[PDB]
Amino acid sequence: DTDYDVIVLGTGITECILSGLLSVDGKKVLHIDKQDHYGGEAASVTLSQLYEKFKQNPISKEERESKFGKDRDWNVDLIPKFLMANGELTNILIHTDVTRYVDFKQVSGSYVFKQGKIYKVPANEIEAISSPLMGIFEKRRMKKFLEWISSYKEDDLSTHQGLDLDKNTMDEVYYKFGLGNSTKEFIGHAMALWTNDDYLQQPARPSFERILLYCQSVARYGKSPYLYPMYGLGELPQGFARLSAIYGGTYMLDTPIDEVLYKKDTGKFEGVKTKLGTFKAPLVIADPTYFPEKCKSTGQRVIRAICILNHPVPNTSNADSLQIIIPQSQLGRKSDIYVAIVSDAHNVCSKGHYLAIISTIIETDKPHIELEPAFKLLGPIEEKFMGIAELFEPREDGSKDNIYLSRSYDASSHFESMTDDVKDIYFRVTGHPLVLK
Repeated sequence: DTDYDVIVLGTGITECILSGLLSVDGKKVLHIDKQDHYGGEAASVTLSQLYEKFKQNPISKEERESKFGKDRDWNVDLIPKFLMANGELTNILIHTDVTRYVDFKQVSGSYVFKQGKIYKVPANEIEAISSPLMGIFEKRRMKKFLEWISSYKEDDLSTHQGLDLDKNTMDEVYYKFGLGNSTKEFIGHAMALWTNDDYLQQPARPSFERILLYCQSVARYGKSPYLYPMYGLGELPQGFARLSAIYGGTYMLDTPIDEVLYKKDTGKFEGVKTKLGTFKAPLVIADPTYFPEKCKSTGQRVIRAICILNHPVPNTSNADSLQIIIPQSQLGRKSDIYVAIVSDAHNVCSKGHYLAIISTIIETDKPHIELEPAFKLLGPIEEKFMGIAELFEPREDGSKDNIYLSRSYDASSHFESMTDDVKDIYFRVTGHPLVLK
C-alpha cells in the first residue's frame, strides 16, 4: 500500500496511543520510526545500553554481570511514569485493548516529603488517624475531610456540608475543615497532583474530583493509586505494534524520513519519502524530532537521575515500588521533585536491586545539586545515570498544515500531562473530543 488515512512518525508512547486509537477506529495507519528500536525519545534500555548512553567510560561486561547481573533482567525506562488506576488513561488503554499484551501491576506505595523525611500519603480515614504527617487534632480534621470526599453526592444536598464545588475555592474548602498549610500541601501536591498552589484560588470542583479519583484508585487494589507494567513501559509500543497488525497496520522501524512531501500551493502535508518508497496521507502525527522547525522550546529543561540501589529506600517498609512527591516549598523551589521507584517485582532489574528515578524542572545553573535532597532519601547509591532534556511544544495546532505534533515528556513521574496531550492531539486530528466507543 502507498496511500493511507494517517501517517505517524515516532514510537514514543504518545504516538503509539494515538495510532492505536485511530486503528481501532477503523482508520488505516502507516506508523514509521527512524530508530532501530521502539520508544522514541523515551526508549527502554538494557543496563549495558544504559552505560553507553550516560557514562564516558562504561565498565566491563564482567564487572557489570557480577555487580548487577545479566542484561535480560534489566528493562530500564528512560522516562518511567506511573498510571493512575482509575484515571482516564486506563480507560483509554483498555479501549485500544493494548492491555491484552501489557500487564499492569500495582505500585506498592505512595509517599510525600516533609521537612527532610518521607511519609505515606493517607488515602482513607484509618490511615489519616495513624499518620505522622499530622498532629492529633489535624489527624481528626483530615479524617472528616476524607469522610466528606467519600460521602459527597451532587444530588444529595446534606452531604455537601455547606460547601459548593463551583462557588467555593479549594482554600475555602480547606478553611471549612480547618486544615493547616502542610496538610493542604500534601493534599494538593500528592493527592490532587497539582504542580503548584494556583488551585487554592480556583473553584474546588476539579480539586475535589482529583482527590476522589486518588482515593478511589487506592481502594481498587489497596496499596497505592499507581500502576506500572510488568517489564516496564517498553511493553507498550511493542503491544501497540501487535495491535496495529490486527487492524491492517504497518509499524515500519529502522526507516528514516528522507523527505517530507507537501502540497503545492496550500503547504499542507502530503506524505514522506523513504528507502522503502513513497507513502501518502491527508495528515501526519509526529514527535518534535521529526519537525523541529515546527516546534518551539517551552524554556523548560528537565534533569533525570536514574539511580541503582542494592537495598530498598529507607522508611518505606521495604516497598518493592513507590512514588515520592517532594512538594516545591519544602526545598524553597519553583517546581516539585518526583521520584519513581521500581524493582524486580516489576521485572525491570535483577533480584536484590532497585531503580530510583529522580526528575524535576531545572531552576539553577547547577541541576545535579538541585537533586541532592532527593539523593539523601535513597541511602547508599551504587550508580547514577543522569541526563538533561529540553522540553518542546508545537508552534501551531496543526490545522493549517495537517501536521499534528506532540509535546516532549515532562518531569512528572505519573501519566496525567501525557494523557492531556493525547486527548488534545486527538481532538485536533479528528475535530472532536475523544469518546470511548
